[PDB]
Amino acid sequence: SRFKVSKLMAYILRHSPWEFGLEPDEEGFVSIEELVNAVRKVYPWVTEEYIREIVERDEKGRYEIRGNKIRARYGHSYPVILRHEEDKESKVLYHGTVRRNLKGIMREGIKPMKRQYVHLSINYEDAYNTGMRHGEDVVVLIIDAECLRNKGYKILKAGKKVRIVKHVPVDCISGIL
Ligand SMILES: [Cl-]
Ligand SMILES: [Cl-]
Repeated sequence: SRFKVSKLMAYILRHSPWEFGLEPDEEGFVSIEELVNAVRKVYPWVTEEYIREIVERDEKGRYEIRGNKIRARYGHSYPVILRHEEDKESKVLYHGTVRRNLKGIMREGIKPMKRQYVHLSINYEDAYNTGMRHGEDVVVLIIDAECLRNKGYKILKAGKKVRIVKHVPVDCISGIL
């Protein structure tokens, strides 16, 4: 199914490409042809056309293809530089987290998890679902995006609904829930 195959591509492209004989470039890209061969190690009926279709109809925009290269657009557990086009338009963004993080955040702003990017959402609902990954007691931080831009931070369009930024100073957090 597209769900199973996409789950496997997400794992390969974000977390364990070398286990499959793939070597991503600095931007997280691998050969889509080698990705097909890798995926076929698990799902032998997968075609390059199928993976291109998964990318095209992925509801979150998780993936990006350029010529023969394919990457996950965000969520990597290894070093990548992501030169996504800038979100210049959003005025308020959202960050899902858990209540016990508030103390730390109120001290030092939102810092990345070594990832070098903080994940924000354009929608409260998706920020909430994202925060639910780290526990049940979820709070959603309202983020002033103009405040971020004024301080010099560039907000990038990582996915259809995901936005990434280097850091969120306390000053730019305007509300909770
Ligand atoms: Cl393997
Ligand atoms: Cl990321």
